[PDB]
Amino acid sequence: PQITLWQRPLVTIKIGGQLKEALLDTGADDTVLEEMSLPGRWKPKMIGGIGGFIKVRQYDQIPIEICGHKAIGTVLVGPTPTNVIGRNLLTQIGCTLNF
Amino acid sequence: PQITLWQRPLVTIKIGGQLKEALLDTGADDTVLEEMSLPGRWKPKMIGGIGGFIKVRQYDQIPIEICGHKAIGTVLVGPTPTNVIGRNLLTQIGCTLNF
Ligand SMILES: CC(C)CN(C[C@@H](O)[C@H](Cc1ccccc1)NC(=O)O[C@H]1CO[C@H]2OC[C@H](Cl)[C@H]21)S(=O)(=O)c1ccc(N)cc1
Ligand SMILES: [Cl-]
Ligand SMILES: [Cl-]
Ligand SMILES: [Cl-]
Repeated sequence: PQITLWQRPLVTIKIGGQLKEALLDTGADDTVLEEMSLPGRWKPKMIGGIGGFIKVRQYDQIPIEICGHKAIGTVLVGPTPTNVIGRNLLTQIGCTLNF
Repeated sequence: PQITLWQRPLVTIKIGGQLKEALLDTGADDTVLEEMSLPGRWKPKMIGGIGGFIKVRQYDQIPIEICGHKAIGTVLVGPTPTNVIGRNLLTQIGCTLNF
């Protein structure tokens, strides 16, 4: 698809059996989602943004589906005010900026 | 241009006759730059990030070049970790996401 930027670029993602709304976010290195359960190993991480840092749990090798596009990658879970899909997963669905 | 997302989408901007580096950030509503001088009067704004809110100065109708593309619009100035070009200016330069 071609996604306009007049509005926030929200999409539905399928992850861990759940459907969530998330922001396609080229300024995020990493995908960060609100509190949820995921399976397997994780390690603590601090990530930083406008306003400072938050602590998250880093899960690796998590399957996700975005707009029909399957991918696998790292998902950070913690107290983000909004769900963001970061570059680590945007690359995998072949997402580019164009102008 | 078409910009892939394997690295941060950093571009050169020009504002007030000076070159800076900034991040093309589809997850930002608003453009926010690190401390700098701009002309005219400013209004107050709070903007909300991953780690909470910060106070910024809002300047309106500021000329800014982004990757050589000419825009004129609102620039927020404050203690952001990184210069970000948000959707308010990405729309002026005809930017879309595509996959
Ligand atoms: C997270 C969005 C809801 C909004 N944010 C833009 C977002 O792309 C934000 C931009 C940014 C970049 C580097 C450092 C600080 C902030 N990205 C972001 O927080 O990414 C997080 C998760 O991935 C990491 O890679 C970048 C930072 Cl260090 C971490 S923002 O808080 O920075 C923001 C909010 C409003 C405006 N007008 C501008 C920016
Ligand atoms: Cl990854
Ligand atoms: Cl590619
Ligand atoms: Cl504007």
